[PDB]
Amino acid sequence: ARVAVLISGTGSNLQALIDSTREPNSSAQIDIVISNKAAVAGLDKAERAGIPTRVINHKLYKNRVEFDSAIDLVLEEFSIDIVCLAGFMRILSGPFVQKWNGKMLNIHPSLLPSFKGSNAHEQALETGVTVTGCTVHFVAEDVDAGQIILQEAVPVKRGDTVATLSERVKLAEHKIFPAALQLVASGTVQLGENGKICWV
Ligand SMILES: Nc1nc2[nH]c(CCCCCCCC(=O)N[C@@H](CCC(=O)O)C(=O)O)cc2c(=O)[nH]1
Ligand SMILES: NCC(=O)N[C@@H]1O[C@H](COP(=O)([O-])[O-])[C@@H](O)[C@H]1O
Repeated sequence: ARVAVLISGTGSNLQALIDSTREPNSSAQIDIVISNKAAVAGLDKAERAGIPTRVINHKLYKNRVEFDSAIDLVLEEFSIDIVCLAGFMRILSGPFVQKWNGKMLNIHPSLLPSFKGSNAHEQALETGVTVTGCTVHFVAEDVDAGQIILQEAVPVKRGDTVATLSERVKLAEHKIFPAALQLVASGTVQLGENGKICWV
């Protein structure tokens, strides 16, 4: 299966996906990395790995639909089967999500359905949980509400900050996102006709 990874930043999840998809038994290959932001470290990681990159600046487009159309054009150019959102921080439009339904994965640094949104660690710390984690899910129109594929719990330690908690949770992210991608790319897991997750 042919994979696009979309990013907005550092790209540690991208790097874990690059490493995993290059193992001999990988059912996924990463054929393009798309960033909505120029000059981010994730683009360096892609170039270093010999993977093509494109920057599609959302601030140059009139609305969300035009931006998504620009993304979609590149996805078609590279005959992409699966899209991974790996620190990509834009909400995708309904029609784009529907087109890629069952074919687009997102990583989120909480145990969904807790702490939906952009600042999950801040929320976790404010709430005072002692267990948080991360989630890979299929992308649905409703943000952070799509079908869950894998999750991993991560403890919150006394005195944690966003810096230390996000660091600990990223260790888990780098495990479950490659695992989830392999499950979907191998056809082991799919979004069922009833919309629920199906293990074949
Ligand atoms: N349809 C849909 N789009 C998705 N994108 C992402 C990937 C994760 C996106 C989380 C971004 C939230 C922070 C943010 O900046 N959101 C808006 C602006 C709202 C605001 O600034 O308060 C935006 O930038 O488009 C996941 C996901 C999903 O499950 N469903
Ligand atoms: N709402 C989505 C979200 O919060 N994504 C989070 O952004 C970080 C990106 O790190 P990276 O650029 O090093 O992969 C990751 O922690 C990811 O789960």
